[PDB]
Amino acid sequence: VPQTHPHPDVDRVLLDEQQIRDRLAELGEQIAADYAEEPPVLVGVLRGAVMVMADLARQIDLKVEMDWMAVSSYGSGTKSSGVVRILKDLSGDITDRNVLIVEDIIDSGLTLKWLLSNLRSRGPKSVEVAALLRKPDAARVDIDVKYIGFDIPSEFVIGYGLDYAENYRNLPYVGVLSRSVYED
Amino acid sequence: VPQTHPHPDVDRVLLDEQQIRDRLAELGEQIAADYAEEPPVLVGVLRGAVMVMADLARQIDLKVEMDWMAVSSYGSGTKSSGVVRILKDLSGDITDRNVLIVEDIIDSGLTLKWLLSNLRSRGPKSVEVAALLRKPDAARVDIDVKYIGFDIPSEFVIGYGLDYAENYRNLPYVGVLSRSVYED
Amino acid sequence: PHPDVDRVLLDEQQIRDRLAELGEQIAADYAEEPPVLVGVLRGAVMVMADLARQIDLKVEMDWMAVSSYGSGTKSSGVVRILKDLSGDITDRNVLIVEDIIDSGLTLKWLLSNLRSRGPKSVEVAALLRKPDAARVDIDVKYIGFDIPSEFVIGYGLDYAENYRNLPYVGVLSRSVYE
Amino acid sequence: PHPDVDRVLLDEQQIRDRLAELGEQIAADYAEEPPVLVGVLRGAVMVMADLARQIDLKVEMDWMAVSSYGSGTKSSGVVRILKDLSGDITDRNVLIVEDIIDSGLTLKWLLSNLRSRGPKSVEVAALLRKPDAARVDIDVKYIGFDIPSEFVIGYGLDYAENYRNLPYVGVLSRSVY
Ligand SMILES: [Mg+2]
Ligand SMILES: [Mg+2]
Ligand SMILES: [Mg+2]
Ligand SMILES: [Mg+2]
Ligand SMILES: [Mg+2]
Ligand SMILES: [Mg+2]
Repeated sequence: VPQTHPHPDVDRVLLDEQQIRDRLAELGEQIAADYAEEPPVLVGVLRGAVMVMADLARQIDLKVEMDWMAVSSYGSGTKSSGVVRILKDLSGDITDRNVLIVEDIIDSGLTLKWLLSNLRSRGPKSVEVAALLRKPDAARVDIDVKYIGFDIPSEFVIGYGLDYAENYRNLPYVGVLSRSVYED
Repeated sequence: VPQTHPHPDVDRVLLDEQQIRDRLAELGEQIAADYAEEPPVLVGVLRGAVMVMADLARQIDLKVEMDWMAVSSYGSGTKSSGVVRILKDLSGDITDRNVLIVEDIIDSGLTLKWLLSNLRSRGPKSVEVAALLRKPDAARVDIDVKYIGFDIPSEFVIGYGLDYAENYRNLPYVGVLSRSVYED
Repeated sequence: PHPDVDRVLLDEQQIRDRLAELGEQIAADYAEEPPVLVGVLRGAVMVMADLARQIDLKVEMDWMAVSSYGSGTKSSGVVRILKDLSGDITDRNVLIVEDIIDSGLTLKWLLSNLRSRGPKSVEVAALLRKPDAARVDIDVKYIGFDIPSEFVIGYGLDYAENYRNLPYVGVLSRSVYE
Repeated sequence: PHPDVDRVLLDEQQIRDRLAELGEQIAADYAEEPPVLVGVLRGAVMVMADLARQIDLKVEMDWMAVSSYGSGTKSSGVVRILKDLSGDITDRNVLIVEDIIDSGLTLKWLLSNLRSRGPKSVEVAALLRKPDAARVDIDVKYIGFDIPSEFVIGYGLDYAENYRNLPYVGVLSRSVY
């Protein structure tokens, strides 16, 4: 890319590939010790959870299982109660299992709270959450998140499975999507 | 069919076509009066609910909507908590809506109780139930069913959308499946 | 007279009489090997529930649910499957039971989809056929009624989720969209 | 050494090196028009997460979830779609990203199913290819590794839902089998 081209020199990287890897290595170990007697079913909500789940799972030295959900919005209902449409439910019964929801981000949205309560209605022994990223407004929802990768500022973030209009999920880092007019 | 052929002359009919139609007409009228101000979203769980839903809807003189779910078993989990796998969820937000689940049968299974609690977690104004049939072992499970077609004995029933190994759903009546050896 | 209905196109008794004829014809055509009735939600509900009961065979019934893929659906008929058939149709006779056929390409695509799943045969029974259905090259074996090019409601067919519970087929009144 | 694993077939570094080369080749081949990467759950998870990050283009990612239709799946490859693609692929380049290819007919049916949805093209990238994959006539443009006919686990691949989180591809030990 020529140096005369007017565009930002570096798109603003919030968490780089090595930082993510180091932190998931630590979380993996802590999770492996906490679940030593009874490995969890890792549950991920598509599509945001793809990278964190593939990576974190490989840092957990237990016989974990992996299962997925796909969800869509019910419009104004999703905003007010966190209810989502289940496009793809869990494949497996979680009755009497330890379940670990693995999230890309938590914030002031109510969908994680509603999903937690949904999975707790299915008889599991326990349901906990591991989230890569937490924003400041996550404090406004009353939920206990046992494992947190990083606190981040309130920015629109992309990469590491997070998109903007379906793009940028394949970035190996977490970046801030540019909002301002670039000037040379 | 020749008279020398060794086969029963009549299948044991529990509720005939006219009895179902007369009773659904009465349920329809009662439902229309109760929901005059705010018509319900009729919810049916496939495939059992097809005939009762098509028919009851047409006996309700209000602007109802209709929506559907499809579900499958999670094995032992379904027997112990009623939890089922959602294969197709509601298409519509039921936030602040009146919802009427229209059932083919109620019994000692926990799935209706779990489904009622699942829909109540999505912010509806109210969720009630209309069921065509109710067996004696439904008394075990504490749920309030506002509209009941018929209390029936404990028999394996078929017809009127109810199957045995996928068969007999298109009988216009509700019959008792025979398992005995026919003798001439 | 319903105020959202311009006029009744097909009354409850006409539908019932016609489905009784279709049912008998279908029962004769499939006497050796009953079909799997397939319906696409939600428009097929009434016709399927009523027709199935007029077919004196041991039919099975299965359902799909679909969403649009936007511009792709218009150009090829492809749809997004939100609920697939629950049962294998390999070596089965399948009878798609439709509410309406017209110039839309989703039926044609669906047919080609089901024929890619190994069935012995796939045929169509449609309650209603509009004039513009002639523009798509598909053979529909059973047809309830030819109707004119009107937006139709009732008997499971909706406008903006309403009127599916009318026991007849009506023409939607322009006062509901003007 | 893991006790359920008889031996390691492909180690973590080998998989990483190979996906780095595939990523580069893919990025050159699609430079003008990035692909929608399509993965079928759950086996494609690791290969898709990793390969996507080695492709320096603005790719998209979409997923499917499938079940068997029993005897029909064996004879034609047809599967029951539990979750379909979320996105229209009309006039798009598509790249199905697979965990294994072999004599099973499901990839062939899926390829033909996607080609019925109007895409500009559909190609396949597969991490692993077994010997019996020669028996199905499909053109697979990108192949990570040829492997022998073994039941393989790890790197997203399971046995009875276990071992998906191994960071290498192993051969399952017959003591578990
Ligand atoms: Mg510069
Ligand atoms: Mg998420
Ligand atoms: Mg039921
Ligand atoms: Mg239709
Ligand atoms: Mg419509
Ligand atoms: Mg695969």
